[PDB]
Amino acid sequence: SNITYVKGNILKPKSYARILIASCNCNGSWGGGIAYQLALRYPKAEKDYVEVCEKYGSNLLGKCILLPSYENSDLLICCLFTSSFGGSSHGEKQSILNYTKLALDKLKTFREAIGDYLNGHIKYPIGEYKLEMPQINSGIFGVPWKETERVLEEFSGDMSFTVYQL
Ligand SMILES: Nc1ncnc2c1ncn2[C@@H]1O[C@H](COP(=O)(O)OP(=O)(O)OC[C@H]2O[C@@H](O)[C@H](O)[C@@H]2O)[C@@H](O)[C@H]1O
Repeated sequence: SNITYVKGNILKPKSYARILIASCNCNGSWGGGIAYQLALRYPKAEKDYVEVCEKYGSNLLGKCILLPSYENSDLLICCLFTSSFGGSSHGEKQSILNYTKLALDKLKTFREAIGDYLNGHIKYPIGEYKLEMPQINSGIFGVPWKETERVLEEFSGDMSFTVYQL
């Protein structure tokens, strides 16, 4: 309903401004999967993510932070902090799903009005960015996509997402 599915790689450039939403661990490790791709392409955004993880660590769970990509003023990154650790040590499915909802709720709040690193780098009003994501939680975090999709659909009327499927 509020989700629009598209086929392809989310990192292929888009002419419109957007926020790339990615589910993250709190341990400062963009180590694998799509996070690693973000670390290679946007290393200054990675440095911000590591800095926040080092300052607050696992107390970030259920929050999100918005980061400039730095390389493209039409691209921001939204980290959803949904697991203390990445890889095999990631959290249990229900924990990740609850943190995914709470973090998406901070994003919705911020768009209606998390943004410390956007100072001086935000090109447009934060509401003008389209919300896009891969199938978050369904790779390294092991959560069936249908269960995340329901979480997304709870924000019907408040937020719309474009979800990329390879
Ligand atoms: N450019 C890409 N474009 C579109 N979809 C992609 C892309 N890369 C991966 N995907 C899809 O998105 C799914 C989720 O990617 P993951 O990186 O495995 O993310 P997630 O399941 O949310 O686990 C997050 C964990 O892994 C790291 O990304 C992060 O550090 C965190 O610890 C993958 O299974 C994959 O199918």
